[PDB]
Amino acid sequence: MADQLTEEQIAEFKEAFSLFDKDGDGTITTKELGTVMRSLGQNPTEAELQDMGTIDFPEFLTMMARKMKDTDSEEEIREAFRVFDKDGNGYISAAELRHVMTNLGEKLTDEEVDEMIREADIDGDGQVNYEEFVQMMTNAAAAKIQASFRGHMARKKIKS
Repeated sequence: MADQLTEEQIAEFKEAFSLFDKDGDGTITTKELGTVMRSLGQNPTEAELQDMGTIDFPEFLTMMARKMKDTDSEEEIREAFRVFDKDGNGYISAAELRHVMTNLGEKLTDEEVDEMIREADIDGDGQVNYEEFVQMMTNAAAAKIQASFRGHMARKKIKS
Protein backbone atom coordinates (compact mmCIF):
# COMPACT_ATOMS: atom_id res chain seq x y z
CA MET A 1 0.00 0.00 0.00
CA ALA A 2 3.00 2.28 0.59
CA ASP A 3 3.91 1.01 -2.92
CA GLN A 4 1.50 3.66 -4.20
CA LEU A 5 3.84 6.34 -2.73
CA THR A 6 6.93 7.83 -4.30
CA GLU A 7 10.37 7.48 -2.68
CA GLU A 8 10.40 11.22 -2.08
CA GLN A 9 6.97 11.16 -0.46
CA ILE A 10 8.21 8.34 1.75
CA ALA A 11 11.17 10.47 2.87
CA GLU A 12 8.91 13.51 3.27
CA PHE A 13 6.58 11.46 5.47
CA LYS A 14 9.43 9.81 7.41
CA GLU A 15 10.78 13.26 8.34
CA ALA A 16 7.45 14.96 9.15
CA PHE A 17 6.42 11.96 11.15
CA SER A 18 9.66 11.55 13.01
CA LEU A 19 9.62 15.29 13.90
CA PHE A 20 6.60 14.49 16.14
CA ASP A 21 8.14 11.24 17.37
CA LYS A 22 8.91 13.08 20.60
CA ASP A 23 9.02 9.39 21.57
CA GLY A 24 7.28 6.23 22.86
CA ASP A 25 9.26 5.64 19.76
CA GLY A 26 7.95 4.68 16.35
CA THR A 27 4.61 6.24 17.31
CA ILE A 28 2.94 9.65 17.33
CA THR A 29 -0.14 10.29 19.44
CA THR A 30 -3.41 10.99 17.64
CA LYS A 31 -3.58 14.55 19.00
CA GLU A 32 -0.45 15.49 17.03
CA LEU A 33 -2.04 14.06 13.92
CA GLY A 34 -3.71 17.28 12.89
CA THR A 35 -0.36 19.07 13.13
CA VAL A 36 1.74 16.53 11.25
CA MET A 37 -0.55 16.78 8.23
CA ARG A 38 -0.38 20.58 8.24
CA SER A 39 3.38 20.60 8.59
CA LEU A 40 3.01 18.93 5.22
CA GLY A 41 0.39 20.95 3.34
CA GLN A 42 -2.90 19.29 4.14
CA ASN A 43 -5.46 21.34 5.98
CA PRO A 44 -8.02 18.70 6.95
CA THR A 45 -11.12 19.35 9.10
CA GLU A 46 -13.07 16.35 10.56
CA ALA A 47 -12.31 14.19 7.50
CA GLU A 48 -9.54 14.04 10.08
CA LEU A 49 -11.74 12.94 12.99
CA GLN A 50 -12.77 10.15 10.62
CA ASP A 51 -9.11 9.35 9.64
CA MET A 52 -8.99 6.62 12.39
CA GLY A 53 -4.41 5.89 21.19
CA THR A 54 -1.42 6.38 18.83
CA ILE A 55 -0.61 5.97 15.11
CA ASP A 56 2.49 3.99 14.15
CA PHE A 57 4.48 4.64 11.02
CA PRO A 58 3.16 2.01 8.63
CA GLU A 59 -0.40 3.08 9.37
CA PHE A 60 0.46 6.74 8.95
CA LEU A 61 2.00 5.85 5.56
CA THR A 62 -1.25 4.01 4.96
CA MET A 63 -3.61 6.87 5.88
CA MET A 64 -1.52 9.24 3.76
CA ALA A 65 -1.65 6.94 0.68
CA ARG A 66 -5.35 6.28 1.13
CA LYS A 67 -5.81 10.04 1.26
CA MET A 68 -3.97 10.64 -2.09
CA LYS A 69 -6.44 8.11 -3.47
CA ASP A 70 -9.28 9.85 -1.61
CA THR A 71 -8.46 13.11 -3.36
CA ASP A 72 -7.59 11.91 -6.88
CA SER A 73 -11.03 10.32 -7.32
CA GLU A 74 -12.65 13.37 -5.75
CA GLU A 75 -11.02 15.36 -8.57
CA GLU A 76 -12.13 12.71 -11.06
CA ILE A 77 -15.79 13.12 -10.17
CA ARG A 78 -15.64 16.92 -10.14
CA GLU A 79 -14.01 16.55 -13.56
CA ALA A 80 -16.96 14.48 -14.76
CA PHE A 81 -19.48 17.01 -13.40
CA ARG A 82 -17.58 19.78 -15.21
CA VAL A 83 -17.83 18.03 -18.55
CA PHE A 84 -21.58 18.48 -18.27
CA ASP A 85 -21.75 22.07 -16.90
CA LYS A 86 -22.77 23.88 -20.08
CA ASP A 87 -21.44 27.29 -19.01
CA GLY A 88 -19.36 26.34 -15.97
CA ASN A 89 -21.34 28.38 -13.44
CA GLY A 90 -20.81 25.46 -11.03
CA TYR A 91 -24.35 24.31 -11.57
CA ILE A 92 -26.35 21.64 -13.45
CA SER A 93 -30.11 21.75 -13.82
CA ALA A 94 -31.94 18.69 -12.53
CA ALA A 95 -33.19 18.16 -16.08
CA GLU A 96 -29.72 18.15 -17.55
CA LEU A 97 -28.82 15.93 -14.62
CA ARG A 98 -31.60 13.50 -15.44
CA HIS A 99 -30.88 13.60 -19.16
CA VAL A 100 -27.21 12.58 -19.22
CA MET A 101 -27.46 9.93 -16.49
CA THR A 102 -30.22 8.12 -18.34
CA ASN A 103 -28.71 8.77 -21.76
CA LEU A 104 -24.99 8.26 -21.39
CA GLY A 105 -22.82 5.58 -19.73
CA GLU A 106 -24.22 2.66 -17.78
CA LYS A 107 -27.61 4.28 -18.24
CA LEU A 108 -29.30 4.59 -14.88
CA THR A 109 -33.10 4.42 -14.95
CA ASP A 110 -35.53 7.22 -13.98
CA GLU A 111 -36.54 5.59 -10.65
CA GLU A 112 -32.81 5.47 -9.87
CA VAL A 113 -32.37 9.11 -10.98
CA ASP A 114 -34.95 10.56 -8.57
CA GLU A 115 -32.96 9.53 -5.51
CA MET A 116 -29.88 11.11 -7.20
CA ILE A 117 -31.81 14.33 -6.75
CA ARG A 118 -33.80 14.27 -3.45
CA GLU A 119 -30.66 14.11 -1.28
CA ALA A 120 -28.96 17.15 -2.92
CA ASP A 121 -29.45 20.74 -1.66
CA ILE A 122 -32.86 22.21 -2.56
CA ASP A 123 -34.12 23.13 -6.11
CA GLY A 124 -32.07 26.35 -6.54
CA ASP A 125 -34.51 27.21 -9.41
CA GLY A 126 -34.28 23.61 -10.68
CA GLN A 127 -30.49 24.07 -10.68
CA VAL A 128 -28.09 21.78 -8.70
CA ASN A 129 -24.79 22.85 -7.04
CA TYR A 130 -22.84 19.77 -7.95
CA GLU A 131 -20.00 20.58 -5.53
CA GLU A 132 -22.46 20.07 -2.65
CA PHE A 133 -22.91 16.70 -4.40
CA VAL A 134 -19.26 15.70 -4.70
CA GLN A 135 -18.93 16.50 -0.97
CA MET A 136 -21.98 14.25 -0.44
CA MET A 137 -20.65 11.29 -2.47
CA THR A 138 -17.63 11.16 -0.11
CA ASN A 139 -20.00 9.37 -22.01
CA ALA A 140 -17.20 7.91 -19.91
CA ALA A 141 -17.88 10.90 -17.62
CA ALA A 142 -21.50 9.99 -16.91
CA ALA A 143 -20.03 6.56 -16.10
CA LYS A 144 -17.57 7.98 -13.53
CA ILE A 145 -20.53 9.86 -12.08
CA GLN A 146 -22.91 6.88 -12.28
CA ALA A 147 -20.41 4.46 -10.73
CA SER A 148 -19.79 6.84 -7.81
CA PHE A 149 -23.43 7.50 -7.11
CA ARG A 150 -23.95 3.75 -6.89
CA GLY A 151 -21.10 3.57 -4.35
CA HIS A 152 -22.85 6.33 -2.41
CA MET A 153 -26.12 4.40 -2.52
CA ALA A 154 -24.33 1.23 -1.44
CA ARG A 155 -23.05 3.13 1.64
CA LYS A 156 -26.35 4.72 2.77
CA LYS A 157 -28.32 1.45 2.69
CA ILE A 158 -25.49 -0.58 4.27
CA LYS A 159 -26.77 0.85 7.54
CA SER A 160 -29.91 -1.37 7.54
